[PDB]
Amino acid sequence: VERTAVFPAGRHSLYAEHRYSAAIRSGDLLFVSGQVGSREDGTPEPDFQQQVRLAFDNLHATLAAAGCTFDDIIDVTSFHTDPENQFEDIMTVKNEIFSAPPYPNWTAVGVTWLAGFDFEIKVIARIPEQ
Amino acid sequence: VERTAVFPAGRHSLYAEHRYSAAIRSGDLLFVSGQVGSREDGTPEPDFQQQVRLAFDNLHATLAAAGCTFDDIIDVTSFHTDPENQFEDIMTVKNEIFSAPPYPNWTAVGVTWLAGFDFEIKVIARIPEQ
Amino acid sequence: VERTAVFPAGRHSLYAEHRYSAAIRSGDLLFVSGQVGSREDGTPEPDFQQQVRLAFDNLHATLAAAGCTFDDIIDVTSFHTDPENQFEDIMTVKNEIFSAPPYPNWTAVGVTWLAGFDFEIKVIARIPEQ
Ligand SMILES: [Hg+2]
Ligand SMILES: [Hg+2]
Ligand SMILES: [Hg+2]
Repeated sequence: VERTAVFPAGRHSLYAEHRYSAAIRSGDLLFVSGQVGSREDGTPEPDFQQQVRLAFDNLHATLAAAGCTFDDIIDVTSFHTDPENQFEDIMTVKNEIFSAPPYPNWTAVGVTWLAGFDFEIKVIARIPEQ
Repeated sequence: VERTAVFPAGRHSLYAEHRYSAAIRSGDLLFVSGQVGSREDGTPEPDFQQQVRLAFDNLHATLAAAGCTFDDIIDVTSFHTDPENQFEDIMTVKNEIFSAPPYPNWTAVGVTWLAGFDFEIKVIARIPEQ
Repeated sequence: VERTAVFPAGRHSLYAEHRYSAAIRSGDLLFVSGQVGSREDGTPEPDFQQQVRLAFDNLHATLAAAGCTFDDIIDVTSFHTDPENQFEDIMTVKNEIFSAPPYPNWTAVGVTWLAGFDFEIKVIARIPEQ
């Protein structure tokens, strides 16, 4: 009755292949699936920093589909396959995207697997119901 | 003033043993504790695919206690102790439960421990306040 | 338009150093960044049980900044670097803080990294908009 799926514009088949929605808009909240730096075919961008950038691009595209932007993000959780050797690269990209306060909150955790990817960002955004 | 606990019908003592609620209903949202394929005594179902199925059964039972069903799930996060050798089994079960779109969103992550279990699913569901 | 950051009273520079907010108040919900047992300089409390206690103290301080307390927590997720040898210590502290029902829900997961810490707690609290 409210379960409305949101998908990035264009063609991205991982959502079709694995059968899950890119995001779910429910009332005044948008719950986004973890985003990864994947190409149109579902494979990861080889270079790490590039994968992180692409992940953010895919995130933005998914947010756009709901009329959202990074400014509407109210909760952030990131997963890392090897956070130790990846944080400098991640911060470079994060400080480029989140340039000025109020900064988003954040929970970064080290995981053992991300379906072939090395970075993933799970986000929740507010969607005012007007 | 709003912190109302929700428990699956019947007797399941892991919540009593570890002292935590199966789910929390707050306003128009239901935050469910991660569900696992555990028997009444708190031990895991030995066979993997069976554990995943039981986990979903336990999830459904917890949702039912709040008047919810899988259709009310607005966010899904799953943890895996060895995602590589478990995804085919997991998809078999997921495609049986989530048979048709709109599919739920999803974030699957590889973890190192799940208190003896090999699969866990953390969910958030919408509970319209009428 | 709603993205309002919340910070624990006093001086804690990890939020400044890593550029992220301690919590985000959005409508009737407060999304708190994972809390860890860190000193004012950002380093962890050496003793485990002490780190867990400090983590809870830092959590309470962040909640206070929004006018919240542990009673307003509606969702709990904890990460552990070595859950096997840490659960007895964690429960000692949890049973001291969450002494009586309704207990909070809970999702505990084993992770590989937490930026030098061994325990982290990500929480969501309800903030009635009156
Ligand atoms: Hg929005
Ligand atoms: Hg419901
Ligand atoms: Hg509050």
